[PDB]
Amino acid sequence: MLKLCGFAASNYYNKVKLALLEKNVPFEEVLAWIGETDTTATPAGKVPYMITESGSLCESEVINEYLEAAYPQTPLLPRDPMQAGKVREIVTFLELYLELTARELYPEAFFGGKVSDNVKERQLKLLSRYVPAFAKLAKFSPYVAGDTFTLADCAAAVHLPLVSSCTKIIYGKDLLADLPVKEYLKTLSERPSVQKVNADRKANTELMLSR
Amino acid sequence: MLKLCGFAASNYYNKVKLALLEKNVPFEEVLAWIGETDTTATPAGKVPYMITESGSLCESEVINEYLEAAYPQTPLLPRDPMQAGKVREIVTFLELYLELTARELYPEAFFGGKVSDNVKERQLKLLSRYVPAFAKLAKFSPYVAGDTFTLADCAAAVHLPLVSSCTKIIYGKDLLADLPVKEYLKTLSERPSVQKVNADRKANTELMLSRNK
Repeated sequence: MLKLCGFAASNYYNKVKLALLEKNVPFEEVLAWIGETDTTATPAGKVPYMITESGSLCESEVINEYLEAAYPQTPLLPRDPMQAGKVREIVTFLELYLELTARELYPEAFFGGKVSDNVKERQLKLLSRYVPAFAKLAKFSPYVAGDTFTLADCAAAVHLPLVSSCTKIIYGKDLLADLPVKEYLKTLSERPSVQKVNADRKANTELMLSR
Repeated sequence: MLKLCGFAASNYYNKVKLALLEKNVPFEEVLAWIGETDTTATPAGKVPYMITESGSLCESEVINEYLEAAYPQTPLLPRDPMQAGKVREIVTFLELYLELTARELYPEAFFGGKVSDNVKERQLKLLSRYVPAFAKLAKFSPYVAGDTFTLADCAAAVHLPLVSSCTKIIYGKDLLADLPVKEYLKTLSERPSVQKVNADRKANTELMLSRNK
């Protein structure tokens, strides 16, 4: 049985969890806090990581690509190369330009730290460019990349709420406000995978901050 | 035939170019400078981007995945999912943790700007953790992910030299010094693809820097 390692307070962990659940791949969840990870499976100590009989993988999108390839029964990518491209493009744009941009701010927004005004100013200029660019790509019809649920949704379902929260705190504005995110999440809310992931997330987040 | 858009001074452009060359896929290069891109194709103005009859794609790894699916004749990924995964893991680690980390220094290293001491310190602490982590994934036997040329080499071939140059300029030491990068580039040096890419890279860098923009 494949082991998904990390913690449900992690959005990238939840991205993989969503894929696993949607595809009906059996898996075991392993609680591995930062600093308590398997450095042979995850050499830079990042979560999530996956351990199987055949090996380990330590980057969430790499994992999800592996799942697509290893478990073809319920595909989460379109068959057509271009269409699959458009899904991947939405994921990448999302993670590289929205999530990672916002992530520079998380120490302050979420973990009681401080980030400089210079950093804040930098990230805002990026987000101001990147959000409208992402809106150009996203479909929300009703799913992020179109009329079906894909790997892009696995990513959007977990990243969008965090980018929103983060920006509201730092900038006093939800920089995703002009996107149909509330309606998107409502669409997702109905899904059992999403319900489990969100319930687990809240539980782990409480646990993590109790510590 | 597909258009590869951007400019050859770009490492991410060249990553795609190498894949195209290696796979014998025909393409046309379209010059598109930063600030002058086709934003219907590339909404955040990033290069490289690809335009085909069927549509457009604007991220390099997204493009290279597309080429593998659309042009399967000369594969740059193994068939085994786990093996294909190790290759992707190398690309991802390298880009997210080595390239993007060093990229924060490029303004000063390459473009005559200044980055703050705080930024230099930050990035150095990151690279000092991430380089040895990368070294654990990398095989260099003789290729980056193993004994065959893969998509990971298209990435490593372009990103590793830039990370070394950057760090030497900024820190007065090659932070990749403990990896066999010299030997790796020599391995790659013989490849016609790499030779064309490097030639064009240099020509375009000079042109780029000549511009009043």
